[PDB]
Amino acid sequence: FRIAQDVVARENDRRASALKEDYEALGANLARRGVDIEAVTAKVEKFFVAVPSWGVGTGGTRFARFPGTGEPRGIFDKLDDCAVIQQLTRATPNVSLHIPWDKADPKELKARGDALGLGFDAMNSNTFSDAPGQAHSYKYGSLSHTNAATRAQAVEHNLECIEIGKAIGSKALTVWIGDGSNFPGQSNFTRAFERYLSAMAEIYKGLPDDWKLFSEHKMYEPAFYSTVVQDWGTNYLIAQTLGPKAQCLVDLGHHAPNTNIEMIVARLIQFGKLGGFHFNDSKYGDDDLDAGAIEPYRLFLVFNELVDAEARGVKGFHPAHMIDQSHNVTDPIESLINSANEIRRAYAQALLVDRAALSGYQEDNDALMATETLKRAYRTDVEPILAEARRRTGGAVDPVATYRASGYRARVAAERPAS
Amino acid sequence: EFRIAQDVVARENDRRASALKEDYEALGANLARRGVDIEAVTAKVEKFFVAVPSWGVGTGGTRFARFPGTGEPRGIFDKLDDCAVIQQLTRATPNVSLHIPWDKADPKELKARGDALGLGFDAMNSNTFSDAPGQAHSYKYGSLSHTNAATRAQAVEHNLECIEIGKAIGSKALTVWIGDGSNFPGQSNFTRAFERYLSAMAEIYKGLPDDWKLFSEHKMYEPAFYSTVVQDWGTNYLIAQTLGPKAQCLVDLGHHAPNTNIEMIVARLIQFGKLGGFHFNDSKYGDDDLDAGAIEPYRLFLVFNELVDAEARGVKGFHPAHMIDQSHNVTDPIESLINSANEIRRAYAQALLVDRAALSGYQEDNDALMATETLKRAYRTDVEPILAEARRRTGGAVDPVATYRASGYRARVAAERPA
Amino acid sequence: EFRIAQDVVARENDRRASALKEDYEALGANLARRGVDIEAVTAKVEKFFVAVPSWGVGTGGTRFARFPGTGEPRGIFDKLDDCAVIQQLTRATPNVSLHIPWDKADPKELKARGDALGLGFDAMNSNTFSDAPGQAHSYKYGSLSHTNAATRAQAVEHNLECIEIGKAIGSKALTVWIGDGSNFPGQSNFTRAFERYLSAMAEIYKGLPDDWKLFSEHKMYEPAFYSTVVQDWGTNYLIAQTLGPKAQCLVDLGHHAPNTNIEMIVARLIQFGKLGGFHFNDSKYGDDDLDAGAIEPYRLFLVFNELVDAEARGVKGFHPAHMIDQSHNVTDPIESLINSANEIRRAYAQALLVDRAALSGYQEDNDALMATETLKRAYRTDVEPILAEARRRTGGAVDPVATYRASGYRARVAAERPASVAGG
Amino acid sequence: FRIAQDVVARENDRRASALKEDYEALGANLARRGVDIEAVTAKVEKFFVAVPSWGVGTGGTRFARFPGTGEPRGIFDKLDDCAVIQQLTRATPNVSLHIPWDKADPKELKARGDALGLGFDAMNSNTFSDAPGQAHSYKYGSLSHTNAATRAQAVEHNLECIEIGKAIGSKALTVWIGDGSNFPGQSNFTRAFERYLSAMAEIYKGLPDDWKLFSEHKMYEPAFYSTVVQDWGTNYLIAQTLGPKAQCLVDLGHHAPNTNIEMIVARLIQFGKLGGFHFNDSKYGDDDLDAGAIEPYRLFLVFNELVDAEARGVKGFHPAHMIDQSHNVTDPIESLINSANEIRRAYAQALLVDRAALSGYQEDNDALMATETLKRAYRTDVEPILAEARRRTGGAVDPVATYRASGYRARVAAERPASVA
Ligand SMILES: [Cu+2]
Ligand SMILES: [Cu+2]
Ligand SMILES: [Cu+2]
Ligand SMILES: [Cu+2]
Ligand SMILES: [Cu+2]
Ligand SMILES: [Cu+2]
Ligand SMILES: [Cu+2]
Ligand SMILES: [Cu+2]
Repeated sequence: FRIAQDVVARENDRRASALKEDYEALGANLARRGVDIEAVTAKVEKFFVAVPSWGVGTGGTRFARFPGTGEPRGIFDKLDDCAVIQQLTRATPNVSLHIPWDKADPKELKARGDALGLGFDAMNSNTFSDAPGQAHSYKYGSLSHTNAATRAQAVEHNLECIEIGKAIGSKALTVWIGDGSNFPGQSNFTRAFERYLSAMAEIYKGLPDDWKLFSEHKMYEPAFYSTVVQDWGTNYLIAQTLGPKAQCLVDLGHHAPNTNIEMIVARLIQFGKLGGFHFNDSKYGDDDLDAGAIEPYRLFLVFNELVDAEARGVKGFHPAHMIDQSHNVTDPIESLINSANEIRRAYAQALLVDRAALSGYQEDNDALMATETLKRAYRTDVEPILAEARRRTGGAVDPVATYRASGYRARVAAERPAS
Repeated sequence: EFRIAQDVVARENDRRASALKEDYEALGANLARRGVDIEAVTAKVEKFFVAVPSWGVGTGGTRFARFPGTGEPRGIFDKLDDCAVIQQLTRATPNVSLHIPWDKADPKELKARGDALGLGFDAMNSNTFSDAPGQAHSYKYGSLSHTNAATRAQAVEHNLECIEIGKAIGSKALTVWIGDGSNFPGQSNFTRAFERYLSAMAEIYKGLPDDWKLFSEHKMYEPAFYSTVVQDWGTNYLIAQTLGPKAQCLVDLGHHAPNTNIEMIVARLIQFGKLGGFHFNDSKYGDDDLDAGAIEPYRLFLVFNELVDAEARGVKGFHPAHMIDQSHNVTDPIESLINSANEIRRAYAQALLVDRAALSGYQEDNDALMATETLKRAYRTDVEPILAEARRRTGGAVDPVATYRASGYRARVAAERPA
Repeated sequence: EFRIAQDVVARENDRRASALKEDYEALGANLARRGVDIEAVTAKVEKFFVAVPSWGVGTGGTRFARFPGTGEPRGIFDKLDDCAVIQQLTRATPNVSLHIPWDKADPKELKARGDALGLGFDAMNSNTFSDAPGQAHSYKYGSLSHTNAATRAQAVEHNLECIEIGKAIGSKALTVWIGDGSNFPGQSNFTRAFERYLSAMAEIYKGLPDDWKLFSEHKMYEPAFYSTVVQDWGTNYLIAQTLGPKAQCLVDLGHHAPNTNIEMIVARLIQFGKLGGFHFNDSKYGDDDLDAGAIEPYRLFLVFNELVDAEARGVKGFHPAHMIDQSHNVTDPIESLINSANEIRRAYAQALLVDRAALSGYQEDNDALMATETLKRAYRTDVEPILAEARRRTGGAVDPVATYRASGYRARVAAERPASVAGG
Repeated sequence: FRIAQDVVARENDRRASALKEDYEALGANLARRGVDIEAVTAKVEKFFVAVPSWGVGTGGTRFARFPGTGEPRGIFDKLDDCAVIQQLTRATPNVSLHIPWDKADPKELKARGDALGLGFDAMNSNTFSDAPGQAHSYKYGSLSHTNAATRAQAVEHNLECIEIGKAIGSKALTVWIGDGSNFPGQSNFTRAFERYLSAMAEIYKGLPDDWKLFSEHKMYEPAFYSTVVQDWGTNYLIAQTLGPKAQCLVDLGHHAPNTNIEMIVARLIQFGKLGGFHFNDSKYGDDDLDAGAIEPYRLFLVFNELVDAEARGVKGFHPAHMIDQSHNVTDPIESLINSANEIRRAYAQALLVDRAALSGYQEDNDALMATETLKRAYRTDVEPILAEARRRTGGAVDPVATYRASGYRARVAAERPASVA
């Protein structure tokens, strides 16, 4: 146990009384609205989102990085830190690794995971930066690089990622690359894409029967003129070309200004190519901010699309949900804890939507009541539900408060040497 | 007189009275546990007012088309009768903003009708973005900044007339928003056009009463699609500072570039005593003029957070003029203004809930997480019970839109007005 | 029949010839030193055409106001007389794109007038983004994707009629742009609306002749302000791939989110054989519909770089249905369309000056600098002489707008057409 | 000379022939337009833009940095490289320094500068990162940080920048900071700005009589929610508040999407607060790409505003221009050479605008001809002018070609050690 059980216990008790009042008040209110709060809590307590191994360390920009105390020394420290997130929120049972950063004996990763009660989610390849000994630089691209040998080196790396995942329990490989151009003319848009498709078809051949290959679009950064996998359109073209095992990943902050992201999710779902969602928030570009911190309503509107799919009865729909954020000015663990919470919060509120009444207002083109029906769920403070979900599953009524009372950060700060 | 039968208001309130009591008392207990007297909040909420635009009472359209609904108001007097409903039910819109020449009519009567309907008059709005019957000089290439002196003078005189009308009805401010700008590079000399504008505004200011305010309103684009004289708050500040003490800036939420941090702009203007007021509405792409809070409710709360904080910091003489400037193209105008007016009170109430002492503490300790969390604990709070109670205690409706539909008002005026 | 007197054209041409010969020869010498035969370029520029929107010759406005000029066309016939001017002076707009119901008239008359004016007819444009007098079902909440069956059916019926009118006048394609969408979250169900849109389009598709094409057009917003059924090229692609071989995509320059790489979209649609055509104009903030190349000439160039590159290589069946789609709110519509068309030919001609072999080499060497410099060398070249000589050789004007003004055509029709009032 | 003279001469002779042709042909066409090409060329060869000392190294992103061969390390390697740019384009006689990156003995800086034929431009302070052994961290800000000792440290540092500047010939201090917040509520907009203004006031006091203090706005990055100096509005309020010696810097890529940047330049000039413009290009955000490589017409429209002012010599308008770019996929030197070229190209084209005619069209509201009057100058290929200007002033006809012919890059790669190769 990363966090002393007696600490969690003391902290949960101190708030039990206040929780009981708010929850029961919310229960009565929901009952008046025809909603059984227990059924909502039952679903919330089982909603999981993956945590990125690389999100537990302090992030930075190209201008600087301001690390905090007790920064994780390697993958094992990161897993230890992810264990804290899961223990307190019970919403992040799985960890998503990034190779080569997390490269290590699979036997040992698995054992650490099992020992911590953590599982492993989608693997993540890295051909957007050069590693030591690398025979070919990824400066001008990787999977779509004009140099065949360079593309072969990227393919092999993705295949290795799969092998590693096969040994630890992972069932998918996420592929995000920087490939693109910074100057008009530097790249032949069409040929660069074909090279990419060619390299991806090879990675696809290495997929086990029950694995999936996720391609992730991004409007820009690191490329500032054009990007091979720039949007969901090109993303869909990829998944449809590769095969049943290939699907699209939608990362919130990877879209052009004012883009209607919730629609893209719907479109993808409609054609069964929504492989998963990468949560975070933003205001300007791919800011990778804590989910819900900037536009909480948009987060709820993304989930509205997710829940409506289930309501419509879409078949074999098990999206892979992962958090992909950067924490440049907060305790990484704390931001992940509250981000995971916002996600559960948006999900919970989406469950509160009266689809029946909604279905009616849409039919009569009653735009105002349709929107109001959505707002009634969104405006509901579901915090009590989230808190109760944690209590029942061994988590903390107030995760961050409990995290701070345990003095965890100071503990690891004294154990881990800064570099 | 009452546009909506008082027996309907009473009935539709008694039908919801029980539930409201339950919700209000629960919220009251919850705030008490948070050191907040719910009565202090309600008291301030029922005191918050925002003016309604006479032109918003009718159905709006785009350059592509206009799809009017039944019972469209024939003129200013019909529009006042519908504004009376908005006010009667929400009790948050005691004043109406007139637009000239659209609502030009015997001021003496307007006043009479206003007092009869329990309405007052807010800022006057001038119109030099369109030509009027008989007008001698077209505003096609501008108005106040037009290159032709005779044209600028005509625009000036029109604004002075606007002040004359407004003085007769009890108005205390003139709002100037023009489309002046260019659609082609080189079409206008930026500096000279602005100098022409300043000179004209100076003349209008000259004829402004000493108990009146002159509000200039910036906008990035439309109808001008390359450049706009008063394109942003920076230029707007220059205008206000230049003109004088009685001149201030008006911030319209949808008149800003993509991803602009509007709350910041609001704070800056307050700091330099130039925040004259607001034009509330929501948007996702451009100046969509959608119902407030329909797209980004958190942003609305943040704008209000700055207003409430300005008071907490001891800023003096701060009395912003709040106005709704929206276009309702696919809903009953009256129902939209009702809920928009409501969303604005909602954002105000949640902002009043912020624990400034605590927030201040986390800002000083650079505890970004708890700082944002402190803001969220207010925003997540469902303040609908306070809004409904406020309305109930002041002659309004627990559920405005519900009461509006139950009254059959729309069908009524549809039978009284042409098709 | 000549809308603009031949003597005036001849007069205004002879007045600039001396200067043109100098500039043309100087450029040719330069191009020659660059291993380029100027005559080969002029020959292709002469053959490049872009359709003119019948509604483009009338003064446009915004939701705030409309300030009409003098001599506004009363209907399709006046509009055709105005387009004839554009074609006579620029020689780059031989075909007009009609819009129903606005241009609803006897197909026999339309054709006769076009023939007499030396104009052909391009893609038909349907209208379900506004209600017509005597229309049974409003399009307020949608048309092809509307929740009410009768309303969709009515929309379907209308598009089929446009195909009929088109077959009679010589058209070979139907362009579909609708405002269908929502202004509020919840108002629409993204999936069910789209499904309805697909079903309806599948019907219109059945009424397409064997040599006709159906073009769907995406737009991020306006008139819908929260979500649009056909919001981007992604959805558009799904539409075209679902409908069939005769269904392609139209890319309207200003119908994209801020900072979108539009030229890549072109390339993407080309790569998958779904680039129905391009709708030119320029913009800075949104769907501004400004004169092409007036704001970002280089982007226009880059878009053509993709068009020419695709053309350069094995042109599968590549024959995009290009059309200008602009709104002229502060200029004489004819002069804007005249210069917009010239601008389009400018980007095209410069795209033809690109050293493809050299570009290909730098691309494979990942020589980003030289790659973008190779492109700039073409773009920087001032091709006005080629454009000017092209018009002259084909009975066009060396200085289109100058000739237009010198002819007095505007004052003329202004004297022949009823006055218009400004929209308040 | 970083580049041998025989190489420059040889590469110019090889292109002299065709240049005479193009130049003469352009001189004729301009003559027919009432424009004397010599007047234009004389002004172009005098148009300079400061080069950033950090612009010669390979740039990177938060995801990666892929250095090329012969990477300059330290202000001395850097100055050696900047000299290449100056010798070949003759458009960048001065270099802008960044402290602590280029911190070195002033005497040695002045020495190397005079030897390479380079002067020094505005000083650039750095409080958007922590230096080794720094008492207070700038994680949560610097000049507007909530902690007093932190602001004091930031102020003191900037003053240090002024001192270093007074000893090498610099006459200005540019101040761009990352200060802002990433979460609503994290910072109090007004109090953060007040602390900033109060700190800038202290720096301002340390300015000599002939020195200028430039503030630089930026919409976002590294702050992803709010930035204290987010736009020119706040910037103007800063310059106005600090005094006569304080002006605003406009960095092309530091604006919200679709912003009309040329208008901002005009407004600032009309009010005497435009301290200078930092050149680069962008398509998405602050991409810091090569000037005019994405939107050359926009670059021209900005210069159209600068040239209009330069013609009527506006009071308080003596801009300090500098290139501020990041080269991630090209040879920094080649990219800087060409960016400086694009900057001049735009300048030259703006100088071709018939101001009288334009003015007339604006008065009559003839938008078509007005925009066409700008296009005529813009559509003019002025490469012949820029090339002759370089040739007359000791530069190279084709800068990048000459540079490549000199094998300079390979040369410095042999002298400088790479991290691993
Ligand atoms: Cu990301
Ligand atoms: Cu991601
Ligand atoms: Cu507005
Ligand atoms: Cu407004
Ligand atoms: Cu359009
Ligand atoms: Cu179009
Ligand atoms: Cu800069
Ligand atoms: Cu920058």
